[PDB]
Amino acid sequence: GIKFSAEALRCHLRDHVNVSMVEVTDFPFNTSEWEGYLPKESIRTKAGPWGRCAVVSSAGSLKSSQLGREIDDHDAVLRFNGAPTANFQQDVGTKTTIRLMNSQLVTTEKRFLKDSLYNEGILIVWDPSVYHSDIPKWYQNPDYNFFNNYKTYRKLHPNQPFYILKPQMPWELWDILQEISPEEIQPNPPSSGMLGIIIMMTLCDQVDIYEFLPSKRKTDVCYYYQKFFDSACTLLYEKNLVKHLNQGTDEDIYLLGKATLPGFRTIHC
Repeated sequence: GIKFSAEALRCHLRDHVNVSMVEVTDFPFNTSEWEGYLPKESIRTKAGPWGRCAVVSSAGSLKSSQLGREIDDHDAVLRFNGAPTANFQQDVGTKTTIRLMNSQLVTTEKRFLKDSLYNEGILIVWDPSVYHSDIPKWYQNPDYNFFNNYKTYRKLHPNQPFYILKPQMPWELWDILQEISPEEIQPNPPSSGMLGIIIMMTLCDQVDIYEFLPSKRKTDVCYYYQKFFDSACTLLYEKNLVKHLNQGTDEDIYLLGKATLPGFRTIHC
């Protein structure tokens, strides 16, 4: 079991996980090849600070949840990868403030450069790095080399903020997951969902998280927008961390798939 209190764990996450994006001053993003591409204004100036926020998983258990009104009743909503709102608004809501994407999508999903769903809100892309690599080392061999499509998208949509997560952040979070669940942790980086939760805890006073802890609608359908099973649909310690930090009721998990986590601005350390 987790050895820290919820209060101590939030302080540990606040102090040990640096939620920051690559900046124009980080070599090699200050080379001529990168001139003008990265946002010059920090995400913290464009995103909040906010009072109440939602993180919406892409889970199949959002189908028929009718959570759309509950989700939209927030200052900001974070979604993942290519999760759509069109044709699903009654279940997942209408607005998208931040969209966190893995580098596999930006690199290999041709619809990223075509589909209008990406053009709303603030985009963040992240790429798994070697553990304890710095930015210049990671740059030399990204997991998925998304840089060309990043640049192409930036040119198509120059006024949409589009950030790159620093490579160190997922492994800083992994370190805390290991500290509290050492016998079970796997050497994969944290899920995008877990990263999105910590991102919103940095920008918001309260984070409502929908269908990360599964409700009564739990299902082996991977995505609420899935039409059938294919190669896209063939971890306990992340869910346990979120449960440990949850300030909401057990009924809200079962009925709404809803956890409620306080943001870092509001905690005392």
